[PDB]
Amino acid sequence: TSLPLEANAAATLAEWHGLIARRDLSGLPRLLHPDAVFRSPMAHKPYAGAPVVSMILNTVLTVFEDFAYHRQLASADGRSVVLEFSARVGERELKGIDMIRFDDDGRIVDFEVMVRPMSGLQALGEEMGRRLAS
Amino acid sequence: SLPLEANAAATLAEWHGLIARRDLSGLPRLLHPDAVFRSPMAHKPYAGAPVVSMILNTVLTVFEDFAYHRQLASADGRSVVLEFSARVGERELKGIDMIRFDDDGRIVDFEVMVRPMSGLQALGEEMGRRLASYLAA
Amino acid sequence: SLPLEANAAATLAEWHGLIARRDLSGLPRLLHPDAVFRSPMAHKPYAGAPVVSMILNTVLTVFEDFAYHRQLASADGRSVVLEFSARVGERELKGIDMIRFDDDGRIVDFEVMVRPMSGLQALGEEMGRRLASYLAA
Amino acid sequence: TSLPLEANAAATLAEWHGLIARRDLSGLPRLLHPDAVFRSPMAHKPYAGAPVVSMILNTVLTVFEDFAYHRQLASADGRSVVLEFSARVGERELKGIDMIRFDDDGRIVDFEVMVRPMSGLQALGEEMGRRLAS
Repeated sequence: TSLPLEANAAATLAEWHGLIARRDLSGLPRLLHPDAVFRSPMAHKPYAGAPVVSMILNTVLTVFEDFAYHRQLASADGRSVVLEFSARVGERELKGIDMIRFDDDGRIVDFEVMVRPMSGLQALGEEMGRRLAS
Repeated sequence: SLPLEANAAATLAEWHGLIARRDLSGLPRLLHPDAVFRSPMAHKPYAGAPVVSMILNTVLTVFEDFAYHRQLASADGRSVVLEFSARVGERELKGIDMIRFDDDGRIVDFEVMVRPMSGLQALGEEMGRRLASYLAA
Repeated sequence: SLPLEANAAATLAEWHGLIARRDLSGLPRLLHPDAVFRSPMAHKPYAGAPVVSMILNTVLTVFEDFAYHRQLASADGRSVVLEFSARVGERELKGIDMIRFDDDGRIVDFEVMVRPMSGLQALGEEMGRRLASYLAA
Repeated sequence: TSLPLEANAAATLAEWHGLIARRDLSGLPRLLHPDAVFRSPMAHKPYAGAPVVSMILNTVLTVFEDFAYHRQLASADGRSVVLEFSARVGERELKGIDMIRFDDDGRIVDFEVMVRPMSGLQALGEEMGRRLAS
């Protein structure tokens, strides 16, 4: 809520929260830096570029069932946020974080996701690949 | 310096000093007797300061080239996320220590997450190998 | 009775008796001092009779409703595969104990495989939880 | 080689070995019982029927790289065999077993596969699903 973020970063986060709540990530590329990077909980190699990033985030948003945000933590520079969440992928109840870095202008530049436990990560990865057909 | 509660900030300062020295002998002092550890590997938490101290000491013997990066605080000044990079052999990894403290500054919940899958696999493998090594006394 | 070497057959008979009693206290006697254990979880083997005995005793405290089914022998009468069914909580599982013996009938290699993925995950989780429990002495 | 199997079972195994060596499982359904079952190292639910079984086995045969058979063990009734193998799925070096049960007539009735370690199983499952598109 009253998180000590930079005005621009706070505005993007507010918009991001609104998209997730509506379970509709269509307006998302507007919030992304053209060269935004996505760091998968599954892979080392990041996904470079706003089109690719928007597509993976939309895929991930459809895979997670019973998605709920919990703790929200901000870095001292007001440009990075960690959004703690709970979710499930089929039978697997998981726990995770959306670690978002914004630039001075409030654009999402880095979006890093981590999931726990192993079983939850496995289920997420399985479904992401199954959905990564078309 | 982050917008943390005084006591939480003091424990974090001590925790940082312990990690920098790569010596968690003073760790049971920072933990709540009923502290919980949430493994990046397992669903079931590890309950109690003795168990928690032991796993946190073990995890310390596994992580190579461990380095802290971003540090983020929750608005209540009771929770912190310490972003880190590390390696387990050839496996380059990325992770978080998500620590929740009480009013008195004691660690109550310590949740770890690691990425990518390959890094998590390597961590789990080595954690088990170490615990097996310690038991073969 | 399988077409096994006399000594191998005698160790297998003793191993079966130990498992039936759910008491592997006599296990170090059946192992070669340099015996190797190949985990269904990990790549890296566990070397030495003390380590091997300890993991095989631990695996014994995890498997519920453990039952042996088919028993198959290699043509050299030095290797055996003991097919089993077991459960880890809700996780119904299937597995094999693939044992290699020496001329003297000592266990030299003990390789375990478990299926399906869900069963293996549950086994690994519990194995680690037990080793953590034993170390919290 | 000189494994104490029933004549019919031995003949099917000989044919199975020949297909694997040629890395061509086209003549396979002939060796299968119409109601043959495949027990995946990935799933509990078996795959019922010779058409389904032949298809998964062909898929698995294409996924495994550097496939090599090692120990071969026979049950005392000469109707079950365990074929120990080494293989790799991309970066992952694995170890496994083909546990085949034959009927009196030598038809494959049950084909159960197990793979170790966890990392190898994960890689196998990932690739099987990726290939389970068409």
